[PDB]
Amino acid sequence: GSSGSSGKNYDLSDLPGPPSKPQVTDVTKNSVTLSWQPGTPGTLPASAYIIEAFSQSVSNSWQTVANHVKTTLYTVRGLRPNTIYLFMVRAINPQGLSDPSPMSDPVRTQDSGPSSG
Repeated sequence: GSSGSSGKNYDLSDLPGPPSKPQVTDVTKNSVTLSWQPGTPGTLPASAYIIEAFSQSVSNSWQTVANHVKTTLYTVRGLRPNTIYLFMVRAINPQGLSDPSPMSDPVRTQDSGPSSG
C-alpha cells in the first residue's frame, strides 16, 4: 500500500506486523504505565494485544501481565517495589500471536515510601 518495499520481501506469515518498542511514563512502587505505537495488518485484522513482563527477582519466566489489551497505553499493576522488570508487547489476531515488540529495556519500580521530598 503506502509502502511497497522493505529489506525482506514477503514472509510465510498470516500474522500482523509487530508493535514498536514501548515507552515508560508513570511509575510508582507497583504500577507503571507503558505507551507504544501499534502494529499494522496484512492478511487479517488484529484482535487485541498482550503485555508480558520478566523479572529475575520475581520468577525466572516471561509471564502474561495484561491480556486482550485493546489500547496503546496501559498501567501495569501489582508489581514489586525496588524490583527490576522487563516488558514486551505482543499483538494478537485470529491465527496466532505476532512476532514480539522490542523489549522496553529494564525499568526499576520506585519504593514503598511516600516520596515526600
